[PDB]
This record gives sequence, structure tokens and C-alpha cells, in this order.
Amino acid sequence: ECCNPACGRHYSC
Repeated sequence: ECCNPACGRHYSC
């Protein structure tokens, strides 16, 4: 998972 806003296009939460 990538829940931080900085994940950007990688956001997956």
C-alpha cells in the first residue's frame, strides 16, 4: 500500500 498524498500516481490504499 501507499496511502500518503506524496504517493501520487502510486497511491493504492
